[PDB]
Amino acid sequence: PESADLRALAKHLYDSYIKSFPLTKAKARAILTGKTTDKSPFVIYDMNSLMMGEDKIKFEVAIRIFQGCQFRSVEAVQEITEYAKSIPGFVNLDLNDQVTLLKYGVHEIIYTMLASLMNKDGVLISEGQGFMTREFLKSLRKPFGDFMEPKFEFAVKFNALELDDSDLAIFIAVIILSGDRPGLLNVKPIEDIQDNLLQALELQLKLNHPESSQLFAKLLQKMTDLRQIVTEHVQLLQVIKKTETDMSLHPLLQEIYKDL
Amino acid sequence: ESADLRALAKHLYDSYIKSFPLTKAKARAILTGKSPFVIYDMNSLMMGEDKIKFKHITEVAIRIFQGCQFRSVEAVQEITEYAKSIPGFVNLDLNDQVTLLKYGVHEIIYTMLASLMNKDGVLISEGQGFMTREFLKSLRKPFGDFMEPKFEFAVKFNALELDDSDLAIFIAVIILSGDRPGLLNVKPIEDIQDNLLQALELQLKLNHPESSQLFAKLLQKMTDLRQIVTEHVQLLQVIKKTETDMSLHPLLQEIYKD
Ligand SMILES: O=S(=O)(Nc1cc(Cl)c(Oc2cnc3ccccc3c2)c(Cl)c1)c1cc(F)c(Br)cc1F
Ligand SMILES: O=S(=O)(Nc1cc(Cl)c(Oc2cnc3ccccc3c2)c(Cl)c1)c1cc(F)c(Br)cc1F
Repeated sequence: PESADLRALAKHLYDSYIKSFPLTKAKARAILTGKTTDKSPFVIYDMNSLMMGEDKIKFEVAIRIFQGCQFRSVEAVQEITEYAKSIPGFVNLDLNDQVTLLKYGVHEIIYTMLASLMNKDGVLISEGQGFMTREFLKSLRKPFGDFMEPKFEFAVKFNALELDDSDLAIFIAVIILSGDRPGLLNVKPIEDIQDNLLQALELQLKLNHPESSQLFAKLLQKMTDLRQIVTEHVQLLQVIKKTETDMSLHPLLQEIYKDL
Repeated sequence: ESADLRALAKHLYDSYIKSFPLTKAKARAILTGKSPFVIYDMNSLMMGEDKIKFKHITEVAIRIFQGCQFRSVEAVQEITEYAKSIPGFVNLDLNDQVTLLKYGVHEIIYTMLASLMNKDGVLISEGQGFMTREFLKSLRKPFGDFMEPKFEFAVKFNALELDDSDLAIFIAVIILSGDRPGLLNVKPIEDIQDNLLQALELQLKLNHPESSQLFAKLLQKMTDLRQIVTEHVQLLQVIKKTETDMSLHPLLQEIYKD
């Protein structure tokens, strides 16, 4: 059928998702649901546990954390780029559009996938070896303590959809191939790819979550919260560049930030 | 067991046809008879960009190099899809799948590039273009040194007169190499390659029965490929002391491995 092609596209993206992202939601949930003994994380909830964490978990304060996010976000950009090239049709696009799709897509994907590593109490860090609590992060001096709470508020609502990795692989593919990004040269080929991806996502959610009514529509409506959080995130960054003139940002990230 | 070798051969040929747009058959038609814009000097290349719409347009030697980056990245995705059709490949360890492609795309890129080359140049852009061998080696160092070893290999490789049905199995043999570093389960890889080698052997005896030991000679070319690729990557390390734009887009840098 035409839907056999949609299933092959879904399988293809899931395969590439596993190869590109080392820490899946399936692994994050096994670590968080306290399943076992070999996978349990060390919990950073204050400065001493944080001090004992660097000893044990292997990776001022608040600025030590902030540059940790920078470095992991840079690694995430790398992983998202590799995944993007696997999306059929992406690498055949105008190279300026490729750059543009990655530039405006990376932050929406980072905090989509970060939700996989969060519960209401905190977030897994450092390949899941560590867990940082929501309270300790909200306790960081301003304005660093303002970074995390919106993500937690989004993650709780996003995670109630109970998507698995196979669902997420298509959803991230849809996000990358967004024809409404500023400065795109040929919007139509991008939209034709997203059309096929949206078709693939719809069949996937309906087959994977048959009792979940209108999950497709509810997933698409999550973009409002996604884009609101990116907007707040970049404003937070601008406050940092002014009060924190003695702290460098990463060039890959600064070029992504340009005109955000 | 001979029917399943031929079944395997036909399956790979069909998959190769679907995965790679410009086949050797059509490339050879364009290079002889039954027409490409030719790029022979600085002026013709500037005209060719206003002619053929290059999707990578954002020094001339660097602009050609960036074009090779763009097309190589496209070919990785074509080769990846072709690898998925090889019986047994997807059932392999996911990390081994990734390792085979990562260390194998370069050998395949220059195997298939031979299809688009003769002693005088190389087809580009689905055949809409053609870049002369003279112009490419006229490029300033070290960019003028990338392609000459490829032409030398290609003139020899093409003298074997392989067709797409031959090359389909040959490329499959290259992907399923058990000697790539970092593999975790070598047994089923070489198990599949030995099965592809039997199919390649029978294919060449049926399709070139007058070509004595063509099978052995094809295998000898695979070591010529290894040398091409080792020399190629060593040259693109020297590049990161020439094409080093201290003000380059990091996202472009992120895209351009492969
Ligand atoms: O929520 S953020 O908006 N972004 C965010 C980005 C990533 Cl990649 C991230 O993941 C990691 C992973 N490993 C880590 C290892 C060591 C230290 C921190 C890590 C963070 C997390 Cl937990 C948060 C945000 C939280 C803040 F606490 C600070 Br300070 C700034 C900051 F940007
Ligand atoms: O021979 S190479 O070793 N690699 C190589 C790789 C591919 Cl995919 C290739 O095919 C194309 C196809 N379309 C193109 C369109 C525009 C511009 C270049 C294209 C190259 C070719 Cl002609 C060469 C090599 C040749 C050099 F001229 C330069 Br500068 C560096 C370089 F790596």
